[PDB]
Parts: sequence; C-alpha cells; structure tokens
Amino acid sequence: KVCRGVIKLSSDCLNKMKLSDFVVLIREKYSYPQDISLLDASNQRLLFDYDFEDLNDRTLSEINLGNGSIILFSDEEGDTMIRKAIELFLDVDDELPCNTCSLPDVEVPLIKA
Repeated sequence: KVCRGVIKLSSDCLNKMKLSDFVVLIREKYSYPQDISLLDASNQRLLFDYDFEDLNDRTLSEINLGNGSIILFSDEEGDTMIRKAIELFLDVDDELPCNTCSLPDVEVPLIKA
C-alpha cells in the first residue's frame, strides 16, 4: 500500500513553485533519503529522480501538473528498508491565500523494501 494526503496549493503557487524546490520540500517533510522518485501517478510520467533532474528548473504548471494531479513520491536508495511511498493529491483551490503550499501532516513509516 501507500501513504496518502492532500496538498493544498494556491493557483499562484502551482505557477511559481519550482520542481527542485518541491522535491526538497517533500523529501524533508516526510524524511525520505536523497535518492528519490517523483512520478505523476495520474498519467505515469516520471517527472524526477536521482538520475533525471532535467526538469529541475521548471515550475509545477510548466511540467503540466495541476488541480487533481496525483504525485507518487518514492524512496530509491532503498537498501533494506525504505521510507513508505506517498501519493499526494494536488488540491489547487480558489481562493486559498496567495503563496500557499500546505503539505499534509501524514505518518510515513520506514518499511521493509
């Protein structure tokens, strides 16, 4: 299975938030390792991993994420245990306050790989 949560994003935030920053944010918040995978689970697009950082400087809307997109964020260092993967639903809401990017407080445990 997978952990699940909703990200509350303002519209202006999807349009300004850089992918590189989004990755750091999710990694640190839920304690993933350095090597990670970020996939659009909606349409199965590998958007970022520890080997494909080419869209680093693009914003979230520039890589075609939007309201209702589901992102799957995985642990790719995965020696023996891994940080459990999480599926995050992007809730782009009007009118959330400007520059809102609220990540859900979810429990993401270590599990056997």
